[PDB]
Amino acid sequence: LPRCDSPFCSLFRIGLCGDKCTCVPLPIFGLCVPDV
Repeated sequence: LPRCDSPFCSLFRIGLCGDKCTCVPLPIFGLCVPDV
């Protein structure tokens, strides 16, 4: 599959990275993981 929706996101700002992948808990703007 193609790259995730967004490059990074915040622990609270999960909605941002919820189009193709899931937001990470890492408050350091971790890298979203591709949910297959």
